[PDB]
Amino acid sequence: PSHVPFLLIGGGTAAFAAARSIRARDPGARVLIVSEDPELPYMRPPLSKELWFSDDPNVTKTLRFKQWNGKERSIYFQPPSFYVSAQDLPHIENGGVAVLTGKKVVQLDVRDNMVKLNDGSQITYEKCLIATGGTPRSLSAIDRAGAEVKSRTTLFRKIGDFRSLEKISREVKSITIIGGGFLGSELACALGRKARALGTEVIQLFPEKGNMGKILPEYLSNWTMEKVRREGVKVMPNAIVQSVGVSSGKLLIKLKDGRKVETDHIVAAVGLEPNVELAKTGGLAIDSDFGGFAVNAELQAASNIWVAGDAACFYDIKLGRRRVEHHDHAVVSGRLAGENMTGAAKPYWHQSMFWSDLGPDVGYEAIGLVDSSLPTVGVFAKATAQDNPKSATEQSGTGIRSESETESEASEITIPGEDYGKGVIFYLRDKVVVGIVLWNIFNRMPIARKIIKDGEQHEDLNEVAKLFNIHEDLEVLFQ
Ligand SMILES: Cc1cc2nc3c(=O)[nH]c(=O)nc-3n(C[C@H](O)[C@H](O)[C@H](O)COP(=O)(O)OP(=O)(O)OC[C@H]3O[C@@H](n4cnc5c(N)ncnc54)[C@H](O)[C@@H]3O)c2cc1C
Repeated sequence: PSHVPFLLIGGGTAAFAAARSIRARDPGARVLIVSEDPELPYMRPPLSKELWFSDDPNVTKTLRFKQWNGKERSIYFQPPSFYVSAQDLPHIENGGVAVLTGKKVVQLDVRDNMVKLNDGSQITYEKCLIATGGTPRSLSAIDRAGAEVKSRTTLFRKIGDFRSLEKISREVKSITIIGGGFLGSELACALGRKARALGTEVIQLFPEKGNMGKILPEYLSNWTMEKVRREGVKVMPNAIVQSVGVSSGKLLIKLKDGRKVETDHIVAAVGLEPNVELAKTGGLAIDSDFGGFAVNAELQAASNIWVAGDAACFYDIKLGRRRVEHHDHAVVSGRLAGENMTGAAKPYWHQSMFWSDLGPDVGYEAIGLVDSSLPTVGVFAKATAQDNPKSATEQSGTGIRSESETESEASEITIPGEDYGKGVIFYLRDKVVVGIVLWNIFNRMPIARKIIKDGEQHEDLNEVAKLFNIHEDLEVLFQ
């Protein structure tokens, strides 16, 4: 196509949400998604979670996973039949959504409302969304290593990485994960379970004192490290990689403190950089504090260019300028971007949530500014039988926790197995709650949103914690 009315760059979560938002507000709209990957839009969270807890050899082909409750779901947002071909898109009655797979936008000419693809073709647009997501960080130690080291290092991001790494876990004796964050720890538990059944080894190493140690308070970071160790994973905290080489066919990791780790394959999960390469020819601002395209309240980066998802550095209604790596944010900001591309002129006021499941038994949710260097008030309780991701998925029918929590924010609230197993952690700044972590507490994110939006100087967080830990039959009106 040489001209399209709506052009979405990137075919991930934010792009799909915007495409559907445009079609709802502008029925008959013609929307083209350009996607460098071969697959139609799909969600990422199952790649590190339910797709590993199957023992079904066919999921690498069907990309249908069993949710924790046993209900199957496609990783794809919509089947192919939902889309029209790019060739038909200009002509077909009542418009549609087409995806040009296997094509990368390599240049964006803001001034001329035009993109250029890797195959040399050019497309002009009336409205454009940048939904390019991010690019995984590597380690300099792996960068300096040889081609073989790099060929045996997985930056875990996409379906292709699930497929290749799942095969490796069936075939090798030792896999090492570098990175202690949520994704690394999800993979550690996933691989850990596979290795326990096979008799093989999984190592996880990171520089913090314990898993998710930059986010969780020390008590709960250490508990998480022991949970991962009970899955059979050798967890090595306080580990700084100095070099990686090959010796006798195996990868040899040398840590700064002198320890060595011999392993067969490496998975690095040490974060990402927003993909801002299309800023290179001008017209688009970038953020240096956090990364990403700087956008205004309506998610605009230029007169007819919007940005959504991981690539956007947006103005958080509570926290100011920030970027997130949240499925929830990609969905909500993508939808809003699509609305503003059809003239809604609405600000992005959503408080994005995050969640991580380490398995059916352990999950976390996070909202706002969740930094372990802030003072935290943790209020903990014994877990009941329903305080785990599997029960939450059984109650709601989805494992996509932003869907079971919903995007909404509570408006009014009415109040009519050997130690701690859940709790709420309040992150304080200026005597105010600026972030919350929920540990095995589900269906209360709307309440966490309300507490953070109120921003009052709370005494008796002992009492507020009861809204998360204790009260069951709360009657709440959501918005
Ligand atoms: C393994 C994994 C597990 C996750 N688990 C969770 C979880 O449990 N909870 C949670 O809240 N979040 C989770 N996340 C984060 C969440 O998936 C992301 O926030 C979400 O994918 C962001 O969507 P996006 O559309 O902004 O970016 P993406 O979904 O990455 O989409 C970007 C797409 O655009 C393509 N692209 C980039 N540049 C170009 C270009 N120039 N031309 C064409 N195409 C281009 C990319 O190849 C990619 O397909 C997880 C992420 C990963 C990788």
